[PDB]
Amino acid sequence: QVTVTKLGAHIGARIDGVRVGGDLSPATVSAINAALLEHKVIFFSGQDHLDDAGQLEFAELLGTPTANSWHTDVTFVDRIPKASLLRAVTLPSYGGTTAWASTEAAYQQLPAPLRTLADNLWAVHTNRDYYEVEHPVVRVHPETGERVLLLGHFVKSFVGLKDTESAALFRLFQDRITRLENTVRWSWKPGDLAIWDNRATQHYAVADYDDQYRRLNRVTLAGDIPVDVYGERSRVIAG
Amino acid sequence: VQVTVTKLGAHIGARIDGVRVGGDLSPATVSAINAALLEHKVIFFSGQDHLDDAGQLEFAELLGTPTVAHPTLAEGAEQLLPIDSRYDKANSWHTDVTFVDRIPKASLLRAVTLPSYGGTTAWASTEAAYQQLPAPLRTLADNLWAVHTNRDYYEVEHPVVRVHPETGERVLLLGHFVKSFVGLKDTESAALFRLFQDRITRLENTVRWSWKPGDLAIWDNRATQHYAVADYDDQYRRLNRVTLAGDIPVDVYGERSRVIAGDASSYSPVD
Amino acid sequence: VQVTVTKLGAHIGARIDGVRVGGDLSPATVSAINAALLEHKVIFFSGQDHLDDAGQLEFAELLGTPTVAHPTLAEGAEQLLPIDSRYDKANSWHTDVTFVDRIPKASLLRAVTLPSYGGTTAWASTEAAYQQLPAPLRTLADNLWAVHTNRISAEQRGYRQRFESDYYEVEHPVVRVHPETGERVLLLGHFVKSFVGLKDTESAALFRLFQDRITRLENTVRWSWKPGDLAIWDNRATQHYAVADYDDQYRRLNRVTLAGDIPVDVYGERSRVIAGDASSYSPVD
Amino acid sequence: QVTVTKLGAHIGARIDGVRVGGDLSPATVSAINAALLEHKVIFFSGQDHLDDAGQLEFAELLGTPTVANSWHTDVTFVDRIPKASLLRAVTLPSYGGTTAWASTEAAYQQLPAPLRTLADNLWAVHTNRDYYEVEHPVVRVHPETGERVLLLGHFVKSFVGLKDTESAALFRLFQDRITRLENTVRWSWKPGDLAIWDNRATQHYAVADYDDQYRRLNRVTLAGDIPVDVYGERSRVIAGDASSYSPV
Ligand SMILES: [Fe+3]
Ligand SMILES: [Fe+3]
Ligand SMILES: [Fe+3]
Ligand SMILES: [Fe+3]
Repeated sequence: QVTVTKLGAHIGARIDGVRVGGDLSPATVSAINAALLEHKVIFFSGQDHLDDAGQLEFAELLGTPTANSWHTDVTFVDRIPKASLLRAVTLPSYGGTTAWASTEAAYQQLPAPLRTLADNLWAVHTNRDYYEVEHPVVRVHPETGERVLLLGHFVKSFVGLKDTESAALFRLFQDRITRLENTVRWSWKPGDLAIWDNRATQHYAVADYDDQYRRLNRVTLAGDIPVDVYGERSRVIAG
Repeated sequence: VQVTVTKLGAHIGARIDGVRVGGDLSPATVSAINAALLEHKVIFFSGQDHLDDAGQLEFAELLGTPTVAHPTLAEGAEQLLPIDSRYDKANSWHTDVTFVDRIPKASLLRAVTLPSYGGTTAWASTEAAYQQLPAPLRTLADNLWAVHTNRDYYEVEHPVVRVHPETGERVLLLGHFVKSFVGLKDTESAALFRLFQDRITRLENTVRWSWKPGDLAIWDNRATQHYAVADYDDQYRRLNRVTLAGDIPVDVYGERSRVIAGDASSYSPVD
Repeated sequence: VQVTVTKLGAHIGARIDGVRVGGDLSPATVSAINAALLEHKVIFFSGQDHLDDAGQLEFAELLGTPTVAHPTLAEGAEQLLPIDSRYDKANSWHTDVTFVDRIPKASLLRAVTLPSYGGTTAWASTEAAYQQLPAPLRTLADNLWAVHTNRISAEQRGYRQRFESDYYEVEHPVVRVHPETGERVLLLGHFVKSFVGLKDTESAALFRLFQDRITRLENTVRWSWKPGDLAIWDNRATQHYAVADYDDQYRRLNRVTLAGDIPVDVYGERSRVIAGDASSYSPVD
Repeated sequence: QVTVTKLGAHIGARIDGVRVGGDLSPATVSAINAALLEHKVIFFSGQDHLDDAGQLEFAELLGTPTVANSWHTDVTFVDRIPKASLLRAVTLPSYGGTTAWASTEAAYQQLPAPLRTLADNLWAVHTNRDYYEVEHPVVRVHPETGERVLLLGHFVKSFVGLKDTESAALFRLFQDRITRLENTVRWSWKPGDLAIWDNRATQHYAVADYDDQYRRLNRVTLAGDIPVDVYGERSRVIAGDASSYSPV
């Protein structure tokens, strides 16, 4: 029995009733997957039994296993990872929250002229072992069919635009993505595990714990190559 | 009467020579002047020493229907507007009277009293600026609408891109009467306004004129903005303006401007 | 009665435990609460199931002088302000009532009725944001002044007519010296119309620049409300933001506000009232 | 007899009455120099006799000769920013090809006090991306006039100690004030024209409004000194060596 409890209007849900591990039924896995897609980031609590091997075994059921700043993970490659699982190991006595934003909700909220702009824009993403890729600013989510924004801090520029225009448009879209209403902010506790849809989110690791020691363990799941609204795929420039 | 046109810059501006400007010009001469205006956006006549207010107005009559001087600034029904340095310096990029539906199509401005230095006027081509837009920004402009106001309160929603009724060319319609873009947050209106205005006022899309006695400028207010430079300190400066009635902007899909407040019937007819 | 303070983040936020909040607390307890408030900027009490409007007000009385609810929104002379979702949602970064000279020093906000999801509130430290400024931007902030002013359904129009019934305009320094801590703090937020002596385009750019630094997630704490929760914040060293992420669900909190003093800039100059009179709203603390 | 005719309130003057060349009196040279410092860019006309050698001989009297559709000050990526340039028309397009200048002195005076002080305390990284990188003050004290002037333009990569987003916003704010039309003069070149500008108190912009018609002007540049800020601190070279370009 997988119960899903919404945390906010546009993003975030708690999951309850699941002892997380590699031995879950297909019904349970696909209910977890359904929640992930709908809510964008989901949180399990009380997973005291869970270790690295268990986290990995669990990850294997959801896909194929593989920063004080707003970003989507590893967008400087063509095959942007679809999701990540993050488990608390050692937490500071204060701070160390993480925030997520819905790039789906942000798109839906765009007025028509700005939607169409986003639909037609392409962005150069890089890691500066050099990677450079041109991604559409709007990609069609391969599992939900929903249109979602693809931006974040690996964006160097928008194709065909002056740098001053890239800066202004990037800020305009980012402002809409990171509006507090499109975000959820999680306070980590021991036994917590978060899973997010990296195709429909950005996130931000808040450095508000003064460099107290903090360890979480991440498993990342392979994704596909973004397709734009007209069927065009991302173009790898380097890497 | 030969009307010779000399280009001043790639995208905007021409001098006109060979015409004693007045109300007694042939249709061939008038339509050659009109053709130059549309192609070059602002045109300049010089040495018009004989020209007075009545002559300027008689000449204006041949190119269109003179407007009341201004919707709100006119003392009565007079067709001449004083551009007098004691009352204002329009030190800001704009298209004339865009807060009404019937944006005037053109203005004629004649030098009367000039400062010993400064007092230039600049014009920008809102046609060239559009052509220069990369495709995603063109389409954005094509789909944006702007609220223009004069704060007799006037408020009108115009398309950011209008199709020029005589040339068929697409041209930007912005300038300082824009309060906001319809449906957008104010921060987004500010950023996009600056983006488009930056492209309009790029020096390459502008011509800047040094006024001399006997000069007369005519500009296509559907395809330009202009700016009166206040670089003459406190010197007295007077030019006389006649404005010609225009039509209601139509966007790229055939939609017309939407009046929210005010009534311009008294200011001018629809041309 | 032990008052235990638990930090929530590096630059802002603490939980308070061990206090049954009310009007009958010892001076030691009150001053320990006050000390936590100044250090942590916003503090949170939980499990205050016994607490009602009268109790909240009795408690507020120990920490300062309650104001009239609001300069313009108050029906009369009542000290409680409804934060009611039918009338308004303050989905915007601000410091309370900065359009008067006597900016209230603090507010107490108690949960009454909560949505099943969302409805979080965030606070930012305008103290930490100042400390984090590089020297040239500090000196800029030190020398800037800002003009603050107060300018669908019937409930919503009422709210807005009432809010603006009288006009208020005041020039405040962008940096004020905190009268209890001595710390320099930014004073901005959404009542700012412009910066004195600057072009509007420059006011917009500088406002965004400073606000960006204030609202950086690192300088914020975001609270999930539960029944029995009560928040108290230092309105001299914060801004806050009511997040509208609960769709059309009903949400009510009750606010009591405490009288503050007139901001002084870094050179000893005080705020200059241009319009409005706040004598009726509150005294100067 | 050197007559100076103002072109605008804050910048620009025509010079008349001088056959420009290497054989001018000290009185004439220093009157030309005085006009340059006051007006920031000055224009001679009708100099049909003037050739490259003559332009250079004339330049020699005003300093030590050294040996862009975008607002800039020349060669600010070195410590020894050249003090001035002389530009003579050789071959002009039939239309367009204007040049504009802006006064970085007037722009400073016009700043409200808080923004002045900001400018007084800001430093900028200038580069040419032979890689050159130098940190210059945003406000320098002009060594001949004593007037404070802004030092920005398109070689600025960033402001020292600031986030890039802040550098972009402040750069645009100051540049907006510099290039305000009121602080500029725009010159229409004619054969026989020669312009001289004070590169310590200006920026300029070559307008590309002649569609790639052929256009030639000849430039001679005069060696300058190292900027000093409002507190006596000098520019800090991070990379490159300008000894070969010019002396101080
Ligand atoms: Fe990450
Ligand atoms: Fe005008
Ligand atoms: Fe509030
Ligand atoms: Fe140059």
